[PDB]
Amino acid sequence: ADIIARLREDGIQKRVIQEGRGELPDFQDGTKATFHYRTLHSDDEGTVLDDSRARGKPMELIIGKKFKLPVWETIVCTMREGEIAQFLCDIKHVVLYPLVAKSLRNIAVGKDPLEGQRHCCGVAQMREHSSLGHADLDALQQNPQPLIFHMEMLKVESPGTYQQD
Repeated sequence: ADIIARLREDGIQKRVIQEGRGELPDFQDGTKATFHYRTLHSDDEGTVLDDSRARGKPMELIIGKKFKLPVWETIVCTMREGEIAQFLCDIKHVVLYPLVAKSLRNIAVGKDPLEGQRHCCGVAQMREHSSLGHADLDALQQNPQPLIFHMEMLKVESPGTYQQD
């Protein structure tokens, strides 16, 4: 119906930079929204904690079925194929963002932890010790802050057309 009018009364406040192209799809339980993300601090420091379009490697959010963090889904429900929007969300919604950051990296290897314990998708020939224990997103665990999420929409598919190979 009107998604810009429900976001302003949700606690959050949205802003689009470039209005994209085409028709706005369903955004319901089982939609594959593929986009970039750049999380930086709003007015406490101005520091960038995470940056995906900086290297050119896009993320993937499942609407309300696989994915744990629901504020990424309410951010992208207003956004269409090719639309770019940057905006703050209140700490009541991004409280479990530093907990799901330890699974949108790790569980995203290939469906569940023990289920796909294997690099067979696109990770081959890299000798590096990773070692989990952040200070950029663990700054919220000592002092939680409402962050700027710069999302960049590229493609989004509905339950029926989307499939993994």
